[PDB]
Amino acid sequence: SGFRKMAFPSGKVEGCMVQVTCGTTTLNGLWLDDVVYCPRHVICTSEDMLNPNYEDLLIRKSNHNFLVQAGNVQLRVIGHSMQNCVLKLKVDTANPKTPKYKFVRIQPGQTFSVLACYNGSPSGVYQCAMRPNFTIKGSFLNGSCGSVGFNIDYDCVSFCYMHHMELPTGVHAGTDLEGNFYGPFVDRQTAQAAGTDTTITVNVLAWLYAAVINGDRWFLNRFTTTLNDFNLVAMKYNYEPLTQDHVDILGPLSAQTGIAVLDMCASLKELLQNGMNGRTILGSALLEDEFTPFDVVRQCSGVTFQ
Amino acid sequence: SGFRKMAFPSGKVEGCMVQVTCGTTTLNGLWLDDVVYCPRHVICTSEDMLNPNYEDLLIRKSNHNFLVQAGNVQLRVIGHSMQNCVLKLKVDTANPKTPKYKFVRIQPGQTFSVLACYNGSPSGVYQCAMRPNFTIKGSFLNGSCGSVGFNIDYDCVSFCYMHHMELPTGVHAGTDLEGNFYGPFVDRQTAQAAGTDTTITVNVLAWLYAAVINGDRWFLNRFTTTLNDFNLVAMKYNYEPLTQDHVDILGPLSAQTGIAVLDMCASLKELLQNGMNGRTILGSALLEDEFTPFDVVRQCSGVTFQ
Ligand SMILES: *[C@@H](CC(=O)OCC)[C@H](C[C@@H]1CCNC1=O)NC(=O)[C@H](CC(C)C)NC(=O)[C@@H](NC(=O)OCc1ccccc1)[C@@H](C)OC(C)(C)C
Ligand SMILES: *[C@@H](CC(=O)OCC)[C@H](C[C@@H]1CCNC1=O)NC(=O)[C@H](CC(C)C)NC(=O)[C@@H](NC(=O)OCc1ccccc1)[C@@H](C)OC(C)(C)C
Repeated sequence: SGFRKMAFPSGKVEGCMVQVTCGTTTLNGLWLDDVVYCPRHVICTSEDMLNPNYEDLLIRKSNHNFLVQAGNVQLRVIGHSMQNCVLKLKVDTANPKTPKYKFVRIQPGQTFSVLACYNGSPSGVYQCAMRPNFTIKGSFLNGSCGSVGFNIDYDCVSFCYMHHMELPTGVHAGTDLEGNFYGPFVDRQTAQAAGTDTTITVNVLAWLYAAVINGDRWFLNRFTTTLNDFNLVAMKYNYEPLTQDHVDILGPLSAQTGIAVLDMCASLKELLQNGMNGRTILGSALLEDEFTPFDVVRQCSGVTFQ
Repeated sequence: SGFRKMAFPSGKVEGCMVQVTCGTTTLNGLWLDDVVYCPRHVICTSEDMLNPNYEDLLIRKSNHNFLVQAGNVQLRVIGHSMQNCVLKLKVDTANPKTPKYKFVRIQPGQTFSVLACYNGSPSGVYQCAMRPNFTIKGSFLNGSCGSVGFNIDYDCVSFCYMHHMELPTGVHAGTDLEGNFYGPFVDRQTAQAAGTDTTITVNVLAWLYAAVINGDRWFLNRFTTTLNDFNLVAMKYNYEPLTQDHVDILGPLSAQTGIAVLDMCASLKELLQNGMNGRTILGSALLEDEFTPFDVVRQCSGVTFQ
């Protein structure tokens, strides 16, 4: 039993991290087969921060203007190209520890593991969700750009995030591994701001089911609700609407606990209208929304503590 | 910026996990050089759960009664010995991915990363503290025994925990890597219970400093306190006493923020007496006590958001 914010084991990704240097700028790259992926702002200077023209900056570079370092060996760049906001460096050496991998672009509300890296060296791993406003509440300092987010499925690593920037509220923004930003952000230091965020309703519900599976029932009640009436309450507390698709996704958790999805919605409505009254749920004093239904099934026992 | 429960990268430990089988019982082992470490209760039967005599059970075994599996290769046991509550299996093959490592026994209030494993296969990583009552609030199911907890320092892995058992309240108990239990627990299914726990005061204070470093000051106040008067309040809220050693450990965080340790103690006292009043600190609605001062320094920027 127990329930923890659980990252995937990071070893398959640690073997892919390198250091990329252009000019005097250094950040992290992702080395897969004979290509190194990294944020294109590594070709910026201190002056090209406000409105850089990256196509113009890039045509001014040669292959030998880039330095790639894997551990304590240098990799020679033998070709380069820009793809959206990522740079791809073709290197003379295929990464021997390349895992089975995919590039995936995730939907808001999906979670992933982040391997924070500095100077090509992994420093930590934590679990993140893509917020509805397409930011992540990460932990990133200078030098962290090029750190990647990923999920792991049967030894296949699905890379879904590369880190590019921090917003004024302290949340983080970046791209898929093809260099497309999540959300409306761009990789320049012009005024940008995270939109208003909302709570990921389907994940709160999954997490309440986790709490039931682990033996805690105190927040349940005898009431039910309709999908429409729930969403009227959801809107009022800045929760995302719950769709029939979300209802169907919660199916297995409903079945293992015997609690119908809309019965758990009436529990959540009561928690929203009344608070927790000094109580905790799975050790938390607020409603957690960064566990997907898949995260709950992955970590919880398949037999509920009846 | 940001602040997350951050585990160490787990790759160096993933390379050491194997599956150990004796009879029909299977659990996880730690493969370092030519020795596999695993909990001795792998030699138990369904009948030898209440009061097993492990010396008696073990003399009845041969080397060929143990099966060690690393990935999809079998390792042959060429020798065995019991050390406290761990079994050591000498194997014919030295682990080629053995990292630089140490065995360390940690004090209560220290944190570590846990690589949860099932059948020798890593499944997740999360961050734990050794509670003052020598339990950890982990996430462990059947099959998880032999999973290990560790810290990483300059590519040296310090193993500090091996998982053995769950207590009725859902918290977890285990040993150092020499097989000595943390706390008064024993590896048999006789009635045992976690003692009353207390909050790790020095860690709460470190975490308040993290919040200051990341730009949040709302909970500070103009007051100070003496060490003695703080601890009188600490006792009242089931917090551990703060020692002069704890004061000195918080030194660097005090210096980076300009907030004297005893001034932050007067802030904590106010938070304890008044609550948060609907506010959060680093996104949390309760006072977090599973970040050591060292954890804060490791993750936070060295320059405070003034
Ligand atoms: C990765 C590379 C790096 O370290 O470069 C250092 C010079 C960083 C990761 C950041 C740094 C701190 N935490 C992080 O996650 N990314 C960057 O430095 C970004 C480079 C841009 C060219 C994309 N810049 C920022 O992250 C920047 N944000 C930003 O400018 O947003 C646009 C903006 C919003 C409001 C007002 C003006 C501009 C950060 C560094 O600036 C602050 C003030 C928002 C923190
Ligand atoms: C690891 C090996 C395993 O899976 O064996 C399965 C048969 C597990 C890890 C546990 C299982 C669930 N979550 C975990 O972390 N360890 C064990 O099964 C332990 C083997 C003993 C021989 C040490 N047993 C327990 O963990 C057991 N606790 C226990 O008996 O504590 C003593 C006790 C306390 C009060 C009353 C009676 C006995 C668990 C499985 O039992 C419960 C009821 C406390 C959950």
